Amino acid sequence: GLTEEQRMMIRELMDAQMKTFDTTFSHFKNFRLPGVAAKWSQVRKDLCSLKVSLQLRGEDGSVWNYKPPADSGGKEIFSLLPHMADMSTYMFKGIISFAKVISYFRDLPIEDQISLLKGAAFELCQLRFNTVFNAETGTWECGRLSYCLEDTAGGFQQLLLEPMLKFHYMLKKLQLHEEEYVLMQAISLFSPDRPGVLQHRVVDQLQEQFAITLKSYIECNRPQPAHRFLFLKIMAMLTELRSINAQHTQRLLRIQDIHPFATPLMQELFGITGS
Ligand SMILES: CO[C@H]1/C=C/O[C@@]2(C)Oc3c(C)c(O)c4c(c3C2=O)C(=O)C=C(NC(=O)/C(C)=C\C=C/[C@H](C)[C@H](O)[C@@H](C)[C@@H](O)[C@@H](C)[C@H](OC(C)=O)[C@@H]1C)C4=O
Repeated sequence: GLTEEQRMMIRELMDAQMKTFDTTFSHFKNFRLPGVAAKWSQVRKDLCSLKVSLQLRGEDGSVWNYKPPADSGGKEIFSLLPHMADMSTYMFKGIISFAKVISYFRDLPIEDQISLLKGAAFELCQLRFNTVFNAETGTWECGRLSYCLEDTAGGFQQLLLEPMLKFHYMLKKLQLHEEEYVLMQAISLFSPDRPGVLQHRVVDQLQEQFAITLKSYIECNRPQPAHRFLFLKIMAMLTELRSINAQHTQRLLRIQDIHPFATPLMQELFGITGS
């Protein structure tokens, strides 16, 4: 059974999620849209994991649909960078508000709150994006905005080679509850091994508490044989998400060095100083 203090942890996390996750993206406004050396080969490969079409459903009932251009060894590959930067900044703001609401997070020193956010901002955004991912149609449904994957060789199987895309399909197949999602966000946020963290011992003790609560939650509410080892499956996904976060950070900094795109908030989260 869940202890009274374990139920207390879930309530505060669910409360922080309810207050800071705009599930309909109704406040995502004024975003940019596409127009009406060996570094580039890596940059061409880094961005070629896009292949995503975009749909705006109008409030009046109209629909705008965008189909991306093909790779032509030119500049067209940067067409969605400004829009993805605005979407990321919107989600990053939501992640920062989520952590600030949590009491266990607000009680840490300011220097460590910054270090934990800089290290987990991407991972918490991926976990929130998974809850709006439609694995049947390969589409992230962000309210009036939709991001649909376009067919690109070997159907969905040659697309699952992309680690970020494989993560979303595998995490969605576990059919997690809202409480399990917010506990994964807490475990990833309170990672003591993030660079720059001073209170390692405290953040580690908090992370173990969040993992124990998630473990106990699964034992009490999922007795089916399909959910055997579900806690261990979840922790394996969080380990893979940390690896994807490291791969993604390097691809981000390589593109920024060739073609600037990062908003001021992203520059702050990835260490760019402006000089
Ligand atoms: C911080 O990352 C952001 C900014 C990157 O800047 C740039 C410059 O560097 C990137 C790196 C390193 C990448 O590998 C990729 C992109 C970009 C950038 O444009 C990209 O444009 C599209 C990719 N692929 C896709 O189209 C896929 C597979 C799915 C399409 C739609 C989904 C709805 C999204 O994937 C979201 C689930 C989310 O992942 C995405 C909004 C993400 O924002 C966040 C907060 O995670 C940004 C990519 C991709 O592979």
